[PDB]
Amino acid sequence: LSTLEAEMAVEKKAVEDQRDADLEARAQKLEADLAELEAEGAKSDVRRKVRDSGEREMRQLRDRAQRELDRLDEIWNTFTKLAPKQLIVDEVLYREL
Repeated sequence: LSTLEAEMAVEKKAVEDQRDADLEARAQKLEADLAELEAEGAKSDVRRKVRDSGEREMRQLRDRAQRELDRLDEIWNTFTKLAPKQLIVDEVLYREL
């Protein structure tokens, strides 16, 4: 259980490090783009719709990262509490187990 939890935590961290690194890159991109939006006189609405579209693409990035964190926690929980007669219906979870 020790080495397994250790390897699981490191993996779950590698996923978090990625999410953070990726989300800062997309934000810096939006800053560089909103800079060009004010460089050339742009309608206040046009400037904000680019932010809305940018804010929404960020939520997608964090959500997709959250889904993998939950799937990983589902694997570890299922395995530690694992007991005979338990029923597994995922089959993609089962394959990973």
